[PDB]
Amino acid sequence: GLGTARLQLVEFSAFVEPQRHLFVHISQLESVDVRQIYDKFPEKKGGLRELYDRGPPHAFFLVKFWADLNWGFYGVSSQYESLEHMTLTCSSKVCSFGKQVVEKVETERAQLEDGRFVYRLLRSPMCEYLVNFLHKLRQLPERYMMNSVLENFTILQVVTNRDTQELLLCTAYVFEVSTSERGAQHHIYRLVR
Ligand SMILES: CCCCCCCCCCCCCCCC(=O)O
Repeated sequence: GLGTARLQLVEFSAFVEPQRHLFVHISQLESVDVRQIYDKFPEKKGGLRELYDRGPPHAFFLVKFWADLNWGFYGVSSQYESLEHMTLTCSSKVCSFGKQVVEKVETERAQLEDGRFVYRLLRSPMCEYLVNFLHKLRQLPERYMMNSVLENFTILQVVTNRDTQELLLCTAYVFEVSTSERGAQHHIYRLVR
């Protein structure tokens, strides 16, 4: 799924606890042309266009999320695994109208477990930008209006081998809102060119 030979995403979620509520969730394949989502991130040029150019291309993914905004502590939990012992640097950049408004950098050392290495980045506090954005968003009286606002909101996650600075995974995230009857959903795509 979302991964390479060196590093795979095992689980991703963002949630609020007052039993808890997942806005989005991935627990653990088509293609999309990165071309069409440059405007959605900064031309840093450390932004998407620049990163996809250094490579490698098989490390790049796009995820479309249909978030459940129908519901505290706001948290993000991430888990990766690999067969090699590594220390990871995880960069998350929140962008609004192609401009970066948050960058969060975290480090996680491998933990030996059941014949492989796991990397657990759990219950990291969600940035306040997002908490405040979510409280506004859930106020909109129509889902079509939430989707219009979310057209301009994206996240770019870059996971690097800290000791070698090699890119392991780069994931672009885009968002719409789901209904309550249908839960959160996602679709994972390969980014190509
Ligand atoms: C409109 C739905 C979005 C709400 C859920 C956001 C899920 C992605 C959050 C992870 C990237 C941000 C960096 C980690 C902590 C943070 O939130 O600052």
